[PDB]
Amino acid sequence: VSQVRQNYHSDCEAAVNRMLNLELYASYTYSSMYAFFDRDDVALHNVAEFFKEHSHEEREHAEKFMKYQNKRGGRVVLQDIKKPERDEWGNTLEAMQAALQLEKTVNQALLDLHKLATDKVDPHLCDFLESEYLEEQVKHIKRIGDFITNLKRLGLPENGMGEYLFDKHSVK
Amino acid sequence: VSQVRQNYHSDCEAAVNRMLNLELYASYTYSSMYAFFDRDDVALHNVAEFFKEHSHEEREHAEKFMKYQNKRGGRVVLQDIKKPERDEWGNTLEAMQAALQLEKTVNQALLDLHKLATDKVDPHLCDFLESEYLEEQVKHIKRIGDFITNLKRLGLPENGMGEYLFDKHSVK
Amino acid sequence: VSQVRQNYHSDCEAAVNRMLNLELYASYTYSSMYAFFDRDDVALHNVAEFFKEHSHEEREHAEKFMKYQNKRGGRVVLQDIKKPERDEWGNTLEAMQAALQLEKTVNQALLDLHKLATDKVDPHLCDFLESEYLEEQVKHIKRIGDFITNLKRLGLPENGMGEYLFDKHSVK
Amino acid sequence: VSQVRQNYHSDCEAAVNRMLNLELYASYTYSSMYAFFDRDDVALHNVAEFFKEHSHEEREHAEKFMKYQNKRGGRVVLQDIKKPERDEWGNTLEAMQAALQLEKTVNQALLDLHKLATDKVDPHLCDFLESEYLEEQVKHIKRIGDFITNLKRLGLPENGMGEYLFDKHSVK
Ligand SMILES: [Cl-]
Ligand SMILES: [Cl-]
Ligand SMILES: [Cl-]
Ligand SMILES: [Cl-]
Ligand SMILES: [Cl-]
Ligand SMILES: [Cl-]
Ligand SMILES: [Cl-]
Ligand SMILES: [Cl-]
Ligand SMILES: [Cl-]
Ligand SMILES: [Cl-]
Ligand SMILES: [Cl-]
Ligand SMILES: [Cl-]
Ligand SMILES: [Cl-]
Ligand SMILES: [Cl-]
Ligand SMILES: [Cl-]
Ligand SMILES: [Cl-]
Ligand SMILES: [Cl-]
Ligand SMILES: [Cl-]
Ligand SMILES: [Cl-]
Ligand SMILES: [Cl-]
Ligand SMILES: [Cl-]
Ligand SMILES: [Cl-]
Ligand SMILES: [Cl-]
Ligand SMILES: [Cl-]
Ligand SMILES: [Co+2]
Ligand SMILES: [Co+2]
Ligand SMILES: [Co+2]
Ligand SMILES: [Co+2]
Ligand SMILES: [Co+2]
Ligand SMILES: [Co+2]
Ligand SMILES: [Co+2]
Ligand SMILES: [Co+2]
Ligand SMILES: [Co+2]
Ligand SMILES: [Co+2]
Ligand SMILES: [Co+2]
Ligand SMILES: [Co+2]
Ligand SMILES: [Co+2]
Ligand SMILES: [Mg+2]
Ligand SMILES: [Mg+2]
Ligand SMILES: [Mg+2]
Ligand SMILES: [Mg+2]
Ligand SMILES: [Mg+2]
Ligand SMILES: [Mg+2]
Ligand SMILES: [Mg+2]
Ligand SMILES: [Mg+2]
Ligand SMILES: [Mg+2]
Ligand SMILES: [Mg+2]
Ligand SMILES: [Mg+2]
Ligand SMILES: [Mg+2]
Ligand SMILES: [Mg+2]
Ligand SMILES: [Mg+2]
Ligand SMILES: [Mg+2]
Ligand SMILES: [Mg+2]
Ligand SMILES: [Mg+2]
Ligand SMILES: [Mg+2]
Ligand SMILES: [Mg+2]
Ligand SMILES: [Mg+2]
Ligand SMILES: [Mg+2]
Repeated sequence: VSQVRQNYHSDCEAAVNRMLNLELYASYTYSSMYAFFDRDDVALHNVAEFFKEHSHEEREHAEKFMKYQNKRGGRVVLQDIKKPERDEWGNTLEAMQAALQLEKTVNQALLDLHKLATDKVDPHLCDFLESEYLEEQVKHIKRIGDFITNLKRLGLPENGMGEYLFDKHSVK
Repeated sequence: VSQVRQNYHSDCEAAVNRMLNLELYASYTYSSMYAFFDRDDVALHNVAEFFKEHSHEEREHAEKFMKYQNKRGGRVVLQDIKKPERDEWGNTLEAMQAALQLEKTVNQALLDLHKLATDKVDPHLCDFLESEYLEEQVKHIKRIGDFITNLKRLGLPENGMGEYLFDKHSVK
Repeated sequence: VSQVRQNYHSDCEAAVNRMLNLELYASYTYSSMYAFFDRDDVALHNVAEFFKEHSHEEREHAEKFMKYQNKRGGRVVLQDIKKPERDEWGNTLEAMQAALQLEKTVNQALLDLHKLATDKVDPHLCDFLESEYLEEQVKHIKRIGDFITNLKRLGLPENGMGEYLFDKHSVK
Repeated sequence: VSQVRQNYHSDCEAAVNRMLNLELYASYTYSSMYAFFDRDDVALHNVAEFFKEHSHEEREHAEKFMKYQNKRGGRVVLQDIKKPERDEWGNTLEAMQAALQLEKTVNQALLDLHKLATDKVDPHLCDFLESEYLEEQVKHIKRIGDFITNLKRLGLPENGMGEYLFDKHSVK
């Protein structure tokens, strides 16, 4: 094994690689959302830029797992980054609903990794998750849920005026 | 009696303690409103922060009565702070309507204390009320009444778009 | 359930509401202590201001739990804030002794919530407790215990000169 | 009558002159206290300077009544300023006790003037009293009462060390 490796279970190493892939997948989904809202027949630029920012954040999350893996003496193993589920995202409400579910999927995988880390008695991995990932997921989920509530209040999907207002006053 | 006490009737001392409790009660009600508007299924953050600011203001009003009591040689006597009337506040209009009534309740109690102070020939307590409390109540009542008028104009409770617009352009 | 809720047990939600109430209770107790030391027949202003600062800190702790509850998709449920145990606090030593016990009561409730969070496999709630509450309790308990030791050394309760010296050189 | 005079009763004019004299009397008493604490066989300089500052404040209070009288179209009528009650003031405790009573005497005369102003339906004089005098008396009385409490705690009159400590840590 690596000269640095200490208290790092093979199962945790593998799960970190799988989580890295999911972070990359999330990044790629958000890129798709950005591109959709930048279309000339969609044209909600503030919405598009929200999703672009999230794409960048997810890619950073992936980089941080690569660094983590190496610090522990594990080995980064990459897999294909699957294309997003959809090619088109409907409207701001549908997209935010998809984003909420994505963030919850990410969160569940982080929680599952934390449970594995617990089971393997790996406090360093627990700490990393708790300090760098779990709170940010709660914040994202809350923000996107708040947006959904507001989009519903604004009459989405039918109310175009409401959609316009959201883009111009919410997506700060 | 206290070495400092001069021209301070026992009835006024007791009424100051009761008023302190009401200020605390008002603070607590506004906290409830803050929490409600911060819910993910409510999500009117500017509204929530208006109510949080008012909660803080009411707590300051209570502190000022504690200090007043001691300055006059009275004795602070605390009672339980009753929980708010409601657990949930409906929407911005209902909440503002409740706030208006709360502010009027507070005002009436301040006015009643001023009448007692008058009857007991306590110009210092009259002055304190007039200089630190009575005008601020008039301002609050006016502001919240103006908000109500605007929420009605905006089509509350039914018009969600109107509610959104209020949160984004009024609650400065 | 709330659209945001994920891995948040009903028991933990309820326990967060109970803890919020205890934080508020602690705030209110410290306010009483402030008022007592501000009395003209007590007149230990630095002591009074220590307790006022702690009252404000506890209220902030309560606010942070309200925000936490909403972030997780729980619902803030308020109860009455019970008045403090005592109306008068004796002297600096007795008050500090009461404060120590209050801080220990708060701490025990935080520790119990952490155990519940552990049992329910809620690492986010564990982290929140560990990062925002548990260390601050240890610091408070240590500070107040150190004060007690010094008040005893200074001859409290009988030695008034010692009490004066403490107010003028310790309560920074 | 004076061309300016409006709603100013002769009784109120006379009472303002009497109050002016009392302010001057209070100033003179505090000067005596200053001189006593500056004696080489007393030598409590911070105490002395507290009393000197109060002497100056009382003289300012007197000047403000002279200006008030002229503004209303009354006529300043001066009387002798009686020498203080005592030539020597014992110690810090006795002096503070005398100061408390002086401040209460001043306050009672202000309150009596306010009652006369009320009876004569003179809101301008009421306002002047409330805005420029009555609160400052409450503050002085509270401060001096707090000092007394501390001097007693410090073992005055017998405890010289306590008296020294008060001069060096209280009279800010
Ligand atoms: Cl290993
Ligand atoms: Cl292994
Ligand atoms: Cl992108
Ligand atoms: Cl598609
Ligand atoms: Cl849709
Ligand atoms: Cl985080
Ligand atoms: Cl009285
Ligand atoms: Cl009475
Ligand atoms: Cl609040
Ligand atoms: Cl309700
Ligand atoms: Cl309604
Ligand atoms: Cl005011
Ligand atoms: Cl859940
Ligand atoms: Cl549950
Ligand atoms: Cl307080
Ligand atoms: Cl008691
Ligand atoms: Cl004791
Ligand atoms: Cl902490
Ligand atoms: Cl006239
Ligand atoms: Cl006349
Ligand atoms: Cl002088
Ligand atoms: Cl004499
Ligand atoms: Cl004496
Ligand atoms: Cl004043
Ligand atoms: Co991520
Ligand atoms: Co990067
Ligand atoms: Co842990
Ligand atoms: Co983020
Ligand atoms: Co108030
Ligand atoms: Co405050
Ligand atoms: Co205000
Ligand atoms: Co606390
Ligand atoms: Co706060
Ligand atoms: Co602290
Ligand atoms: Co004066
Ligand atoms: Co002058
Ligand atoms: Co003054
Ligand atoms: Mg090797
Ligand atoms: Mg392996
Ligand atoms: Mg495929
Ligand atoms: Mg941690
Ligand atoms: Mg953190
Ligand atoms: Mg937000
Ligand atoms: Mg007494
Ligand atoms: Mg009474
Ligand atoms: Mg009840
Ligand atoms: Mg005013
Ligand atoms: Mg206005
Ligand atoms: Mg729902
Ligand atoms: Mg439940
Ligand atoms: Mg009870
Ligand atoms: Mg920490
Ligand atoms: Mg220390
Ligand atoms: Mg003429
Ligand atoms: Mg005349
Ligand atoms: Mg004579
Ligand atoms: Mg004033
Ligand atoms: Mg003071």
